[PDB]
Amino acid sequence: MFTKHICAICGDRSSGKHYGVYSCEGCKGFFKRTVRKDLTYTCRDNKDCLIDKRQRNRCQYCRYQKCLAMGMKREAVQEERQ
Amino acid sequence: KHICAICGDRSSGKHYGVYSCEGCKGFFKRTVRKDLTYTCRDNKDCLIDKRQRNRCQYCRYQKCLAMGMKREAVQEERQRG
DNA sequence: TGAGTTCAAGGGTCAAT
DNA sequence: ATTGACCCTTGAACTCA
Ligand SMILES: [Cl-]
Ligand SMILES: [Cl-]
Ligand SMILES: [Cl-]
Ligand SMILES: [Cl-]
Ligand SMILES: [Mg+2]
Ligand SMILES: [Mg+2]
Ligand SMILES: [Mg+2]
Ligand SMILES: [Mg+2]
Ligand SMILES: [Mg+2]
Ligand SMILES: [Mg+2]
Ligand SMILES: [Mg+2]
Ligand SMILES: [Zn+2]
Ligand SMILES: [Zn+2]
Ligand SMILES: [Zn+2]
Ligand SMILES: [Zn+2]
Repeated sequence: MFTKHICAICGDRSSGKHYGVYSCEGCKGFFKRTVRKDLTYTCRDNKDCLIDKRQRNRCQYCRYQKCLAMGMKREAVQEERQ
Repeated sequence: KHICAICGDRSSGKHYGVYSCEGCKGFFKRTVRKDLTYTCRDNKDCLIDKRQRNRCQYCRYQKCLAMGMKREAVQEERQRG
């Protein structure tokens, strides 16, 4: 299940790739929501916040940049289903 | 549709492992986040119900713990907004 | 495997105190 | 300062091809 994979973004356990990157269900859901709602975030610190399991929700801006930096593809996010 | 296990007020679901109201939830969260220590004015046996719950923070906290609330379920503070 | 989904239980806000 | 009614986000667990 979540045996041989680690989230490239936050280090949490991973069941496989999502949007092109080995990632956890947290980072997958976060990236999907960000892309679908076309959200913009702001870092109130130095735009280099630590992204690990405990801290990944502290700064949405930095979490999102890391999703991109590790390879997440926005084009892989499909349209909501009606 | 439950009742808060701490003060007997009306519950909005489980919070930090226990059925509890928005009051007791926010109280526990704040206590844990700021790592506050309270002191009881009397015998550490203060009644904790809907109307008295704010009269002794020490006793309110000890009842939170005694009913099962988990410090570890309180997360790191998130950014302002 | 990797798209999709849901909603309980995390979060924050801010008028009232 | 703290409280709590009210609203927003997260992510474990599930379906579908
Ligand atoms: Cl990867
Ligand atoms: Cl005190
Ligand atoms: Cl008090
Ligand atoms: Cl959460
Ligand atoms: Mg996790
Ligand atoms: Mg996968
Ligand atoms: Mg996760
Ligand atoms: Mg990328
Ligand atoms: Mg909760
Ligand atoms: Mg409270
Ligand atoms: Mg949201
Ligand atoms: Zn992750
Ligand atoms: Zn940041
Ligand atoms: Zn309560
Ligand atoms: Zn007391």
